[PDB]
Amino acid sequence: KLADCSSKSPEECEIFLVEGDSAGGSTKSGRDSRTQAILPLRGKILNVEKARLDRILNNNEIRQMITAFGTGIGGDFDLAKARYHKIVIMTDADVDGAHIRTLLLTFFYRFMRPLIEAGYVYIAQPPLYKLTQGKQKYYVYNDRELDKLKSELNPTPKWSIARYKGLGEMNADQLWETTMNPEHRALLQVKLEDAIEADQTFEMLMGDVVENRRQFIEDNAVYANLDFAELPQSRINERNITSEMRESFLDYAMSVIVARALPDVRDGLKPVHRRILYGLNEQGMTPDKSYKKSARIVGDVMGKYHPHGDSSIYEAMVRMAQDFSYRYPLVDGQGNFGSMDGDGAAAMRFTEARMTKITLELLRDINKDTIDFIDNYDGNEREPSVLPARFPNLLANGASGIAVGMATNIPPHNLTELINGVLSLSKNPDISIAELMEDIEGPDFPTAGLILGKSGIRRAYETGRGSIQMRSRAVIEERGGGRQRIVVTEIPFQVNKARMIEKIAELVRDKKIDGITDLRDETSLRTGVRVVIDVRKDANASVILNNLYKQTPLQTSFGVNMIALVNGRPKLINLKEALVHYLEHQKTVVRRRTQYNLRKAKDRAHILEGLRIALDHIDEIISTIRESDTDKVAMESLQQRFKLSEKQAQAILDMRLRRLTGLERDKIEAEYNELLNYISELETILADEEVLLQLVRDELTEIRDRFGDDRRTEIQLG
Amino acid sequence: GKLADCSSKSPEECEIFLVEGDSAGGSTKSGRDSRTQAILPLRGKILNVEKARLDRILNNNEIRQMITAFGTGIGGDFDLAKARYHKIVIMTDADVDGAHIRTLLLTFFYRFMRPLIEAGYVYIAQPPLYKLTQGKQKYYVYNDRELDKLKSELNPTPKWSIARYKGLGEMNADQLWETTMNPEHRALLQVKLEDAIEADQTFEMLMGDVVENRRQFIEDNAVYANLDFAELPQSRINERNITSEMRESFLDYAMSVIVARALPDVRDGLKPVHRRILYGLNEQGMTPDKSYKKSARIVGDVMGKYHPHGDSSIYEAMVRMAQDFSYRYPLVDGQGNFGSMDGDGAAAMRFTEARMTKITLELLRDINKDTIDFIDNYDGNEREPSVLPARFPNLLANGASGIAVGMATNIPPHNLTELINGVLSLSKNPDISIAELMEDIEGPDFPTAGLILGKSGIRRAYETGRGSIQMRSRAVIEERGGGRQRIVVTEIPFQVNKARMIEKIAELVRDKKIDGITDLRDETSLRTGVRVVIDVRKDANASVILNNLYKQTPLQTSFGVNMIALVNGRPKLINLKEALVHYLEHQKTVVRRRTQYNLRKAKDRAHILEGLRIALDHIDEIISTIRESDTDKVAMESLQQRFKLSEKQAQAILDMRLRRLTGLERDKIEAEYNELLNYISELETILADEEVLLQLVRDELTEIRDRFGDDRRTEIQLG
DNA sequence: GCCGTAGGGCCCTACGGCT
DNA sequence: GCCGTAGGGCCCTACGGCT
Ligand SMILES: COc1ccc2ncc(C#N)c(CCN3CCC(NCc4cc5c(cn4)OCS5)CC3)c2c1
Repeated sequence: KLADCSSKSPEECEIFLVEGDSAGGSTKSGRDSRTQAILPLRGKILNVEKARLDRILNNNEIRQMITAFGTGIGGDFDLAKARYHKIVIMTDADVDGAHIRTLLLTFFYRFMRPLIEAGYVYIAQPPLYKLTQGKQKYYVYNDRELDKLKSELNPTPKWSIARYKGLGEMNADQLWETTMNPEHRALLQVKLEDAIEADQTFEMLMGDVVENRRQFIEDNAVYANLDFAELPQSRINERNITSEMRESFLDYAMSVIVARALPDVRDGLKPVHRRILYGLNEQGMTPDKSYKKSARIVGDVMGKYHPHGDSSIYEAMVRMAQDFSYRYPLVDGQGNFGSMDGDGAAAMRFTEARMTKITLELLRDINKDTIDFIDNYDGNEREPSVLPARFPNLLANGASGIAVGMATNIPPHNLTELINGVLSLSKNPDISIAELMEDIEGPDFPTAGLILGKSGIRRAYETGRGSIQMRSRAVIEERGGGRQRIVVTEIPFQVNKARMIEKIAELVRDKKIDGITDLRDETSLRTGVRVVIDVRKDANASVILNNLYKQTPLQTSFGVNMIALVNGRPKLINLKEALVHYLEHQKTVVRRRTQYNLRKAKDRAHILEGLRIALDHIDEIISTIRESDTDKVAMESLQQRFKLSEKQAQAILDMRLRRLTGLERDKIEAEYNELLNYISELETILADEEVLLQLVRDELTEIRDRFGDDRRTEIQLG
Repeated sequence: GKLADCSSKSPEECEIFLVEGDSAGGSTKSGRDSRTQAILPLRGKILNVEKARLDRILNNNEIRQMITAFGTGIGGDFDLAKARYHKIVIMTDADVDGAHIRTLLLTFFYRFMRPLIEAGYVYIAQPPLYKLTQGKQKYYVYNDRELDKLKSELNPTPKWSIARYKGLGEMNADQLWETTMNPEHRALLQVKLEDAIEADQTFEMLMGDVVENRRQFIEDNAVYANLDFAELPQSRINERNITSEMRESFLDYAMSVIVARALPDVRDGLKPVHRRILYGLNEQGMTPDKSYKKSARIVGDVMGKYHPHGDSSIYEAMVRMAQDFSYRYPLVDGQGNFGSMDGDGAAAMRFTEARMTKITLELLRDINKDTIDFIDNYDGNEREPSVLPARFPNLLANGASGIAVGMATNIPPHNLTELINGVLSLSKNPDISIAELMEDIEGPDFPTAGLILGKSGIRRAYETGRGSIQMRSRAVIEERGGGRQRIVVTEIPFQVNKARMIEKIAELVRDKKIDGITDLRDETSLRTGVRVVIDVRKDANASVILNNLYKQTPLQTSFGVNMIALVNGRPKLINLKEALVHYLEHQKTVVRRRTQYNLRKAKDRAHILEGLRIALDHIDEIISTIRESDTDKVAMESLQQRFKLSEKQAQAILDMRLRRLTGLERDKIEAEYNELLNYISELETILADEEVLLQLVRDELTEIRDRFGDDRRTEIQLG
């Protein structure tokens, strides 16, 4: 797969390790054929710190680098017989590019150690944006720097900001004239200072020990601050190996945390999800209108909101639509959206999809100045930092995904429960954990099934950590003539039916369990979930069954770990703080959704007041306009001689003729007097903290009766 | 393996489906009665076992797979008692490629599996390809023809809710178990065999290697209209002659391939895929002034609206259109790694962005003033265009090079100032001859430039539609000292892999089948043009080796012309003159109806302003007349009876804003009122005189020749 | 191992006309 | 065994908490 140059002189010869063949495209085009070589890798590479001796060598890419440098490794190294005297590390400039760097560097160190020291290893720096302002072009290398500048350029003659998710996305000359041309390039030399301090740093971030890694996050983080970026960064183009690993790994881990794996506490959506649901609402794809194809929403959410490859956007939009994964689906689906047998939905190309009615409630009131918008990834479009979520989607559905130094897992809850539960907290602020558990009995799943005890549920709700045991629903039925058989008709959340059956059949071939004649899956669309275990003559099933809960996954544990995002930060929280934050949302939403309904009833009546005057001094107005000539001077004639403002003169001249009927004069005073009542219901909702929190209560009772459904998981007490 | 079997292991009750791929082979696992119904996904088209050498099929992956699941053996060792299903259902997606797939399956079945068909084992399920809905009524339908019939057989006062079904993935497992797999409702067809020699006659004919025989076939059972062609009675039994399934399925497919996939219309020189991309670029305001948009965004847009087939071919075609070494005049704009001469494709949709070239606007010029014809799309939710206003001879400009069924096209790109000069010559003299046109149109003009040998090949091409041209890489010979020399290649023959080309060269040298050479270096780079180097062994002869290479490699390669296109709906082989007249004809009409449109809307705007003239001059009496009108219906039937104003007049009067009762805005009217009565004039003239119009068309093709007119690249060595 | 967002990229196959 | 539209699809990797 390697692409080499013409030369065979190690001194001047070099090599750019790139992400892929896609990015390594622009690379082979803008290079100098005589002296620069390219090596296409594949995505993230094996973090050699964690994996073993035999498996580190069987890695195909690690061998293509070994061969290419032609040195061997460990103690059979030989820096004498090296093909290139410059190993450049050119990874895409976005965050994931840096996590690559760190792996490559990791590898370089533990095997090709003497190479970093002799200064042969290097780091390339390709841009990640290109702001334009006339003849002015700027090159910013990460989201943080773009914040700064996007606010330093007072002038504002309009910008056209680019952005370069890959290397494949640059013209093959932008990538010579910013990254490869040995007369402009800011190539950074990898130098080794303090070998004892490297070995701690590697162990910290590439080492198995998860804790020290997390510590290291809360130690070095920086959340909402623009005051960062400071400063000098010495005008020399070398970099300390530690000074960089330390940085680039964190620039990564922070990103994976604030906007990737974990949910906001209000809406409860990781960013990919929140974007999809918005991108649906935008393009109009609502529940009343036809299904729209899936590569039309996935290609449209990519190019408008969310800069990452499809097999992430789609496989995510999918779950949101499944009834076995989302307790309350947010996406209605047409097509093969996959099964509980581990098989996955049919490709983007086939399936169609829209909103569910319940996802309109997340977006209710979103265009009405409630939540805040941040510019998308390229300054062309306007997107949401969070949605008005008029239900606690965080709990209601609950998410779970792996980050760095921390992971999360939150079970889904019944909504009538969650709402009866929040209504009680707005009544009583001082509420106790145990009291809330009268309304909110605990996890309600999609899959149904059973939970064995509040001993592990109570633990979770109180702290945020607790093991919950899950047992499937199973009947011991008989079929006459002497024999019994088992029937499972509900299963544990997140369990591969067909993978389980295998681990059951496995223990039978291997005689690790006795009394089973045959195994069978009889599940099908009309008989719901149904797995049948044929059991031997009489030998008591109750013991094999109570053996099946033990050995296999007919019984497993939800390891809870409630870690959401509160005010931009990864805070581990409990049942109560989840509701206090989510209700603070509703309180704030419904608040601004009144300051908005207010300033509009205000200017509309500001309008109407000029409308009523032009009616009863009518023929005075007409000969006032007709005498006038231009539109610049027709504003003047009515602002002076009738005492009317500007937004009251324009909306008078802009008015049509059909309004001059004798019926609309008496329809205005009655629409105007529908306003003075409507404004009276606003100003005494702002000066009254209580009538508004009352109103929130009113809307959420509505949300509960319209959508709120029955329990699925039965809790077996004791 | 790869096979999801069923519970019961008793053949005579157990059936296995064969679906196209895992995607729709899971809309099935989720529909099935896992007790008796077994699924085996394939993986798209499986090989055509007639066009195949025996030892190959015994090494194909999805054939060894079916043999196992049946469990019967093949040919001479085929045993029928050993079968594990007594119903092998062919169940492939509803579309036209599931048609093709179906013929390749039966063809295999018939070749080695004959005994299996012959005892009523092989069946054929019928999955819907549509689902129109008029309130209560849910009708299904299984091809595009059957749908046109039904869209003219309904009193459309319900308004349709048509839904398509690209595959089985697009189907919820219930509405597929129902319609297609339920022993209660389902309508499987049993595969019977009649005259064995009349079967064997359709297999070596349809799925054979006799290209002529198969085209003839097409030309005979054609149908293109198709008006309202035959029905009845489809014998109310669920049987089906094999020798008939080959004929309609294969034909009904080669039909779709030919008229709407792999062959270019003549009026705009575009396959349907292309037309679809460029239209969709036009729909999103993705013109050359606004920014580049991510590839996924367009391709995902074009696919859900216009072209229901894979991204992989929508993209790769969108790429060919944007790269300067294939499209002589690129119609798309490249921002990214959009490939190289070396045979290396672009970067997945998520990387690259794009928009229209300026030249593409000419194609899509006037597409909105009613000039070309607007059809429905594949799901009847929206409008798409049948063909573009193509304001330049795109077919010949850029050409095309696609493979249909039974036939194949190949047209080379031409220089554009040549083409319009050639078209202008035709407009002045309907009878102008081939030779006379070849004084403007010297020959093919490539993006790789280079040379051609003679016109005796060019000339056969243009006068019939067939002919063979020879293509010469632009070589040159130079010295590097002292005494020794070397050969430099600045341009290469349109459409060869400059890397495999070099590779080939190297091969003849590593195995000693050509003498003279010593070193071979590729030295092309972005900044310094194309350039490939050969080192001469001193004293040896350079002209001899350069000639030797032309023969023994793709240094000298040949483009055989085959000018086949879609004329008036059908595959016609055409010459240079025909290609121009039809295109000119198109250009004549496109203009004629633009003019018509402008005029209708010029009179519609004129009757408006006319009632706005009774309105302003008579401004006063209307005040008194509206201040008395109460309702809205009474304020209309007033100014109709008192000022002879139509309904669109008393209307566009109640529609009026008071800000126009100002002083200067009584002249804005008359000033452009007269300008309009005079503008109406300019158009009726164009419409009444055939030549006045035709002259206008001339000056518009001229306008365009000066803007996008550019030098020739390919040179024409005389011989 | 396995979950869920994210990096990354390769093979079969049909079809016609040509060395 | 290649030109270009079309059918179809599977695999390596990181990251953290738990059997
Ligand atoms: C599917 O099974 C295999 C087997 C081997 C492979 N080897 C190399 C590669 C690659 N690259 C793929 C990728 C194939 N897939 C990757 C995902 C692509 N995604 C489709 C898609 C659709 C749209 C889109 C982007 N991608 O934007 C708007 S609509 C389709 C090709 C393979 C896939």
